[PDB]
This record gives sequence, structure tokens and C-alpha cells, in this order.
Amino acid sequence: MSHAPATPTEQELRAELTGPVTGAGRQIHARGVWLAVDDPAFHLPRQGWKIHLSARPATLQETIRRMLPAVLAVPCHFKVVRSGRHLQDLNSANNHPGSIGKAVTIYPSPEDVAPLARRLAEDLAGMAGPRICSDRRVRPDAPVYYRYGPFHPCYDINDDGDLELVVTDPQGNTHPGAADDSFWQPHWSPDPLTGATPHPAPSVLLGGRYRVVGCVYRAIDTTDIIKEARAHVNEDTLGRDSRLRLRNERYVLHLLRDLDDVPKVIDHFRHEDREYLAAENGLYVADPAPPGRSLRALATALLELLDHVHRRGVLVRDLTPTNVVLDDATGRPRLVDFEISHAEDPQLYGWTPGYSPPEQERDEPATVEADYYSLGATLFYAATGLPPTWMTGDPGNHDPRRAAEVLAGRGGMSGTILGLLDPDPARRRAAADDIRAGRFTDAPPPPPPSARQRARRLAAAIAHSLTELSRHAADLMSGKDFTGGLVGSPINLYRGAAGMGMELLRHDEPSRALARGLAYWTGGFRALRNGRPGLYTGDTGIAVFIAEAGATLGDETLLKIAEPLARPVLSRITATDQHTGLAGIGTGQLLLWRLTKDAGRLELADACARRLLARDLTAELQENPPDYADCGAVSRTLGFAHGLAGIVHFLRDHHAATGETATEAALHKGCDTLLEHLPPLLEAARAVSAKPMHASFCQGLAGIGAALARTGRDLGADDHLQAAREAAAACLELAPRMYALTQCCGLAGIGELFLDLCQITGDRTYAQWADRIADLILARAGGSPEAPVFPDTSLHGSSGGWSIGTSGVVSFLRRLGDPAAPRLWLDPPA
Repeated sequence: MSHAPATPTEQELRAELTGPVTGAGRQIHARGVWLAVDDPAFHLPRQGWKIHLSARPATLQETIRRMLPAVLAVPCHFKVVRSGRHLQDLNSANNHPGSIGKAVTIYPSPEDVAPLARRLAEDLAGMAGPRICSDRRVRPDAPVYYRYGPFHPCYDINDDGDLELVVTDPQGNTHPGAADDSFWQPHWSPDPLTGATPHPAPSVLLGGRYRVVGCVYRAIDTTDIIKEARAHVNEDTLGRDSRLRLRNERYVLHLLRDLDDVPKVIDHFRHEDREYLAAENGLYVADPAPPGRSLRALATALLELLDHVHRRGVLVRDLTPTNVVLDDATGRPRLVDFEISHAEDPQLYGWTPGYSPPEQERDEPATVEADYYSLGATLFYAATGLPPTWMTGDPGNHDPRRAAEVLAGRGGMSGTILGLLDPDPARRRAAADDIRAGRFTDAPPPPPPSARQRARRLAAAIAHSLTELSRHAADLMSGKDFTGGLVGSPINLYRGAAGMGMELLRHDEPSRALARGLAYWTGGFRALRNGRPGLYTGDTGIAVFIAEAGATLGDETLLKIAEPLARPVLSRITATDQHTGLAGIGTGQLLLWRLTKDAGRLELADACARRLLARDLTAELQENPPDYADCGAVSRTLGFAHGLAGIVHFLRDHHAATGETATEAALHKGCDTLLEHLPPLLEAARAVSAKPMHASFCQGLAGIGAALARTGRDLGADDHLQAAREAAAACLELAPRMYALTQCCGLAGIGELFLDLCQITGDRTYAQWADRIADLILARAGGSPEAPVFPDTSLHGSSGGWSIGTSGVVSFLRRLGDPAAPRLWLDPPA
């Protein structure tokens, strides 16, 4: 009928290896998912040329059997994927695209690289496997590839503060390796086979088959969309390839005559190791995608059943806001994906929308009925402008928590989509949206908040968040996440220990002890290691965290560890930015100067300010981009990070500390320029086409307004405070469609602006606005009440970083319950 290829066990591979390996004196150690074999009398260098062997689970055992002679002849180290399942994951694109096909890795002596490769090309013959993109291939008939890279895990720091695997040139410079999933030729070592050292150069496309616009492309026939599949990638337990997925598609594309207006024409061809088959809705320039801006917007909803009635035994099983397109009005319905539109015994495994499918796309049988949870979920993203909330591991990944949007409005669908997103009963797709509203249509019935019990909720949140932080911190310091080609900074403010620690210092004695441990761990990690001087990415924020921990905890040794930490050579620094440049360094040095009272820190801030004042005319840029089109350089010009708002912020702090008149002149000039360019981006924010970027703290109105509020207070100007008020209003309107909950790009920065205005002005109105932001945050959270988990930038996982994770959220929530509590990193300490 339909069969299942061999999936080797770890035991069978161990068996295929044990005999010959013991023969040559080499030995097997299991580590990660790579049964490795070490050979004495072969010292592994640290970089060089390496051989990769591609394979499928089915072929893995034979790949091992036919390689051992060659690899055991020459002294070398090597490793083989743990078992067949680990290889199916490795050859799956969702996990790690650049690691597909690297079933075996062999590290030999340099002189022996070229022979082995060829010697392994022979004996491997026509055995097939996914083509390894990051590497070159010995011959197209064999699954042997090679590349230059690290053999040991040596990391260096990038200009973002993060850590990347590197090789080192003969001058010692670190070059980032194994990135961009493209072959990179070292200029100091020759291609051991071509004998040549190519050079990189820069020198939508003429596909030759059909000249037209990484396995997808857009097209128009060279005569009058070409989906691509790479061989042996995404192989099912039934040996079902991505090319076979295209074949299922071609089937339904020829079974398309009824409702054929919706999908496209077809054409099938193949080349080498790949095959090809022939209005971009989900982009919400229009916020509720208004059918006609009328009171009723069930038009799109009934249009869904328009294609539901197609029947034909075709179960899309994957109806996402990216799987919808509609030229003009509700007419001209279009759709362009059916890879998993099959209920026959060959039922392809989906769960493709991390969030939008039912709880029963666990390969459980398919049902148009089940396509309801994709319908309703689609409807959710239709109203909210944002996906429903799903998190890897959420015991309540499907629940009335979605009701916590309770916006409706455009069509007021409400309880209909609740049934349409209910559990298995399906409510019969809530009566098939009640036969296109013929039977019924529901009205929004939001519940009433429990008044002071809100506080209970809030309390619980912080409480649980604290415990969650304690987990993340342990995962950080134990090196759990210290794997891969890119490792997020384990110490910087943005995502590292310093960001978390600072917040945990302001909480209970256990959380303070966690911050103490984090301080000492950061100190250790930073010693005898490369770094960057920035505030949000680099040494300045780190030093601030350690010194403040030494202060509030009364730990002299912490202050001693921080004393020499952030004293850079400003002459080398060229950026003028809070995030990485001189402005952020100046502010952090002023914070350290207030805690330590070390004159050198004030001198550093003064030096920052002088170098900044030198480029005051260079702060005046004639080119302006009020539209987000191409580079939304609102962030690169006016945002708190990368922009003038943070520069102004630091100049204000410097004047407040010293009183130097030069800083005052430049401050007034920058403030005036910001106010000149404010009205346009305000209008852009108020438009319907606005994007959450316009309200973001890092890049948008929230940061600009925080800066201008502090300026209005300290300078006495009230035009600044009013600018901040208008900014805050725009942010309040854009808050319910924010993508993230974080400080940098999400709701936390909005609410922090509101709290700033309440503390400066005194208008408890902004406190109500902030309470609304916190309510949105608690609703958009996952997990359960008394145990809420907050999604980070991934939208499905949790993390502890301050600006992109849970600790910043905890900062906002904490500050909600303690007025007159300074804003971290923007206001001075108590």
C-alpha cells in the first residue's frame, strides 16, 4: 500500500561502528546528537577544512558502512548524527536550515583533506541526500561536501554584543564563520580540491525555465509564482519529501476546476536536485481590512464559506492569514497554498501555523470541521490585526483567553469566532458561521473586571514572573543556551544578565540574591575577554549593574569589580547613540558617577559630551523620512536609540549634572529640531496605515516623548511636555495592535512613557492609560492566571532579557504599583 523507510536506532549505528572503530584503536563517545569517534595520535587543530556527508535516515547505516575504511585509514576525528530521528530533525528546515544534510562530519589533517574527500566520493557512489548549501560538492553524483570553518567552538563578539563562531586569519583578526549559509573561502588557505582561492564580490531573475522573480519565487511567463522543492528535505516518517509535497499540490491544482477562480495556473518541471511548480493579504494597511468601513464586516467571513462549499474532499488543513489574497473588493477571491490539502491516507503532518490550527492537527484525522480553528483564528487576526497567542508548551494554547481581545466591531462577530475557535465540539464550526450568518451571529460580551482583584492578578503576574526569571537566569549561567553559530550576549543590558539583575535588585531578598549571583557571574565572564563599550549592548550598562548591586546590597567587592570596567577610549568610538554610541556611554558614566563619585566617570561623560558637541552640525540632517518607506529612518534620526532623542536625553542629563552652557545650547538646538520634525510622524502614527514601529520606545513616539518630557521638566519648557502628551495619545491609540509586549518594541515602553507623564505632570489620566497598557499585557500573555508567561520576540517562547523579554515587563508592572519610582536607565537613581 504505502511503506516506511528504515529509521536506524542509535544501537544499530553504534553496532555498525563498534567493530572497525575498535580495530583502529579509535573510540566512540556520545555527545549531543553526534556519536563522535576520537582517534589518539591525532591532535585536532582548531580551524581548517572539513568534510560533510549528506544522508537520509534510510541511508545512514550504509553511509557509515562504506565510509569507515577511508576515514579509519587516515588519522582524523569524526562524528555521525545520533540516530535516524535526529537526522530527520536535522534535515528538517524548521529547526535549523543551515544544518540540513550534515549527517556526518569528518575533521582530518590538512594534507589528507583532498584525498579522503575523493576517496569518500568513491565508495559512496550514487547514495543520495539533501544538498548542503553552506558547502561545496566533490561531485554531483556523490553526497560529499567540504568547507572551511572552526573545529573547536571559539566565539567572538559582534557589534551587537552577541557572540558568533569565528575563525582567525594569520594576522589574528576574527572572521565570522558558518553564517549566511553560503560557502566562504578563507584568503589564507587554498581550496584543497580546486587548488584555487576565489574572491567574493557583489557580481527578479532569469531562471531560464521562465525568467521571473529559500524555495519560493514570484513569476510571469516569459512567453505570456514558481514554488521550489529541495530533494530529501522535510522527509516524513513515510519517506515523504518536499518534492512530494509539491506533487500533492499539483494534484489539487489539477483537481481545481470548481472554484478555480481562487487558485492559479500550473506548470511542472525539474532541474538537477530540485523541482518546481507554477495582493499579498495579511498586510494590513487597512487595520480591520474594512469591507466598506460599515458596521457589518461579515462579508469576508461569508466569503470564507464561499470556498468552504467547494467540498470535493479537499481539506486545506492550513488556512492562515498568509493563505489569503483578494484583489479589489470582496470579489476576485484568491488563494495560493495547498501543500497539506489532503485527507487521503497520505495525510501530511501540518501544525504548520504554530498557532492557527486546532489542537487536533497532531496528525489526528483531518476535517473541514477542523479547518474551523484556522477559520476562526484567521478571523481573530482579521479583527485584532495580530495572531492569536500560542507558546511552545502552553497547556492552554487553545482557550477563551483569545476572548480577552473582545474588540469585534468591524463585524461584531464575537461569540461566533469563539465557537469557531472552541475545542473539539467545534460547535459545528459554530454552525458554519451559522450558514454565513443565516442561522445567527453573535455580539461581543466582554466580562467585567474584578476591580481591586486586578491588583491580585498583577501581583500574581510579578510573582510568577520572578520565579520564571530565576529559571532563565539559571539557564543562562549554566551555559544551557551557549550553543550554535550565534549566541545572544550573556551579560549585556539588552538581553543579558545585567538587564535582568537590575530589575531583580528592586524586588524581594531572594530576587536580590539572584541579582547578586548574576553580578558576580557577569564579572567573571567579562574578565580576559573581548567586549564592546556600548550602554545597551556593552560594558557601560554592565558596569552600572555591578556597581548598583554593590551599592544597594552593601557589597564592597562588587564595587571593586566595577571600578575598572567601563573606561573606554572614546577616540575610537564613532557612533552617537544611546544603544551603542557616545550618548549612551555618557548617560551610563553619569549613573556610575552618581553611585561611585569617581571623578574619572564624570570626565568620561564630559568627553562624550564634547565629542558630541563637535558634530552638532552633523546632527542637523537635511534628508528626512517621515514615511516608513524603505528605511524608516525616524529611528535612525529621531528615535531614542540611534536617533536624536537619546542624544538630547544625554545632553539634558549632562546639563543637569554640570550646568555647562555649551551643552545647554546644543540641547535647545536638538530639541527644536525634534519638535520641527515631530508633526509629520505624528500624522503618520494617526493614519490607519500606521505600524507599531511608530509607537515603539526604541524607534518611535514613546522614546521621543520620554526624552521630551524630561526636557520639558528640567528646562522649564511646556511645549516639550505637550509634545510628549500628543505622542502619548498616539501611542495609546496604537497600543492594542502592538506586536510585542517588550520594552524596546512593545507595550512596556508605551506604559513607561505614561507613568513618566503621571510622575512629571501629576495627571492620573496617564496612570489610567498605563493601567490599560498593563491590562493589554496581561491579556496578551500566555500560560494561566497566577502563572502568566510572557512571549518574547519569538512570539512562541519566553526569555528573561530586559528590553526584549520578561524582566522589562516586570519593570513596567512593578513601576505601576510604586509611583515616584525612577525609570531604569532613563532616570537617575534615588
